Amino acid sequence: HHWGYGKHNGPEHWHKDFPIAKGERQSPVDIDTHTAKYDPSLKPLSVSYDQATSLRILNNGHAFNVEFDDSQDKAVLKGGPLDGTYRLIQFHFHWGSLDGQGSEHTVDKKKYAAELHLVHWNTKYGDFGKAVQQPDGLAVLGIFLKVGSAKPGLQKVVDVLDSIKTKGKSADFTNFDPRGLLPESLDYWTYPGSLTTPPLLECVTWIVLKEPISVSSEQVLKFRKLNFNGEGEPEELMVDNWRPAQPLKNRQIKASFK
Ligand SMILES: [Zn+2]
Repeated sequence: HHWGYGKHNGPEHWHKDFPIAKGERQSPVDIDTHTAKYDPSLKPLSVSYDQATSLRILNNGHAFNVEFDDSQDKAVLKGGPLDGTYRLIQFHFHWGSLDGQGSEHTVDKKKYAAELHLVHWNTKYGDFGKAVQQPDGLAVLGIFLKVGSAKPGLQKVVDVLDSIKTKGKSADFTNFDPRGLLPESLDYWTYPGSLTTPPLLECVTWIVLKEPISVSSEQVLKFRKLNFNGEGEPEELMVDNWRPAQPLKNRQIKASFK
C-alpha cells in the first residue's frame, strides 16, 4: 500500500503524497474539439519505429509495460510540436472495467474503452530519469482504443498476459513491432502536461491521435484478467487504472488538422 486506483488510494488521494497533482499542467485533460485551434505551424509527426527493439513485458502493479532498448536511437518520435529527438522507452495502456470507460484523455467528454501511451524521452537529457525533471523531457503519443474489430497487431501482447498476471512478473517480449498499434492517420492534438501516474511530473508534451484504433471485446477482456496484486495475494482485477480529466488551467490544446 501505496498509491493506486482503489477507493482508499485512488486519484483523489494522490495529492497528499504528490502535491503536484493539483499543479498547473496536469494530465489527462478533456479535449474540447471545438475549442482546440488548428495550428498551421505544427510540422508533420515523424514516427520512426522500423528499428524498434522490444525486450520485455512487465506487470508493475498498475499497468503492464512493453519495454524497449532505448540505449540508442532505434525507435524515435520527432516533428509535430517537438524540438529534437525522443526515444521510445515503453508503452502501456489504461483501461476500464466496462467498454464505456478506460481512457484518460476524453474527447468532448467521451471516454474510450482504453488508451495506449507510447512514452518517449528527449535525448538531449541523456537518460529518462534526467528527462522527467525537465518541462520538455518526455513526449507521450496517446492513442484511443474502441471496441469493435480486433487489432491484429495487438494479439501478441494479449497472448502473453497470462504469463504476467500478477504484480512483479515479467516475460521476454522481443521482436514486437509497435507500428502494428498505430491508426491510419497521424492527425493529433497537442498540449503541455504531465505524467498521469505518480510522481505526476510536469514534463510531458502530449500528442493525442484523433483516430482511435479498434480492438475486439476478446482482446480487452484479456486486459481485464490481469491483477493489481502480487502472486498469492487476494485477487484484485487490474481494471479502471485511469486518472480522470484534470483542469486545463492556462493551456491551449492545438490541432494539427482542420
Ligand atoms: Zn499512461
